[PDB]
Amino acid sequence: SSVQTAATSWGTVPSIAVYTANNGKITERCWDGKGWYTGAFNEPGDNVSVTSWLVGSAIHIRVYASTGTTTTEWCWDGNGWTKGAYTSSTVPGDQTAATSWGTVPSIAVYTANNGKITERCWDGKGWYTGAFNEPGDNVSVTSWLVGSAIHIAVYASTGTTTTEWCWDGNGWTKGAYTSSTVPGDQTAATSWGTVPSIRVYTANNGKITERCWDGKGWYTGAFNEPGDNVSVTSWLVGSAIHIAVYASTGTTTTEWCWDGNGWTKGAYTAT
Ligand SMILES: CCN(CC)c1ccc2c(c1)Oc1cc(N(CC)CC)ccc1C2c1ccccc1C(=O)OCCOCCOCCn1cc(CO[C@@H]2O[C@@H](C)[C@@H](O)[C@@H](O)[C@@H]2O)nn1
Ligand SMILES: CCN(CC)c1ccc2c(c1)Oc1cc(N(CC)CC)ccc1C2c1ccccc1C(=O)OCCOCCOCCn1cc(CO[C@@H]2O[C@@H](C)[C@@H](O)[C@@H](O)[C@@H]2O)nn1
Repeated sequence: SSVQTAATSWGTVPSIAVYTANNGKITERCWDGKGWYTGAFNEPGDNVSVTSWLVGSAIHIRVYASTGTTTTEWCWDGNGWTKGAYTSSTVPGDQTAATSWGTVPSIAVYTANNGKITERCWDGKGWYTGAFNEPGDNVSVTSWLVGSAIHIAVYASTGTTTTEWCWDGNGWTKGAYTSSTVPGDQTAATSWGTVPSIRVYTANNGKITERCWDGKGWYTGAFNEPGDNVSVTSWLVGSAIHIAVYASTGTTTTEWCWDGNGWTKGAYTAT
């Protein structure tokens, strides 16, 4: 009954794209530092995830749009939306999460399908099946590079608990994350730097709460606002983190912004 959103951002301005799944359609709102506008993306789906990477100043976006029978990959490479090579069978209610790293890029896409999360990987030549296989109905992911080594954190929410699964190049292990919440989580994650710093937002029965990692234990963050559905993106300006959280209750999406000095309501509108 609430819309479902996905967001990505790039550069220091920043540029942002926010995708909203509402009543079977995914549409796009865009920011390049000078007002929100409606982007061209318009495709069927009940669930959306997104990742993006830069090649110099040129943005590349990958949108994973799930209907009741298929996930389709939609590619923006500066010159129109084109269907990509990624495909997966689904059933109604399936959820995805996507990350990418480098400029090749590498991509990992996680799908929660009938209570199981599985992983598909792009290495620059083809898609292959990843080792990840854990229970979950909802999923979010974030990733960070330490030199050339990718680190991945996946937040797997079953009916009862949210577990963090960590890839460090050698195998998947359970992470320190605890939700500080009861059963029924939907999550969104972002990360920055190489420690890393992680922020995980949980929507649970209409409330969003924040859990925080800066390298030395998980703690409850200042962010606390209503929402049935959450997404997030973040960007660095030198050493300073900026965060944009997209909180939705029904068809109303409110942006909340961290710029170093508390949460403020952002200029985002759905229009
Ligand atoms: C050799 C195998 N095939 C036939 C299956 C092939 C050949 C060339 C292209 C191919 C496919 O696909 C594309 C697709 C696009 N898109 C995105 C859908 C926008 C129109 C753009 C160009 C091509 C080109 C192309 C022709 C001439 C000059 C350049 C490029 C170019 O993409 O640049 C380098 C990367 O493509 C090289 C081909 O390598 C083998 C398979 N493959 C697919 C892609 C691009 O794949 C997309 O982006 C990936 C990151 C993933 O998200 C994929 O799922 C997605 O399909 N890169 N390699
Ligand atoms: C809620 C009431 N409490 C007691 C529980 C409280 C009060 C003050 C601080 C509190 C907590 O915590 C911090 C934490 C930091 N850290 C993390 C341990 C730095 C990495 C730093 C300062 C406080 C300060 C602090 C002291 C003096 C003056 C004001 C502030 C300040 O209000 O904090 C928020 C308002 O902004 C002040 C300047 O903030 C720039 C950097 N930064 C990071 C954070 C930590 O907040 C977490 O990370 C953010 C990125 C967001 O995700 C937050 O929602 C999240 O809580 N707070 N300040």
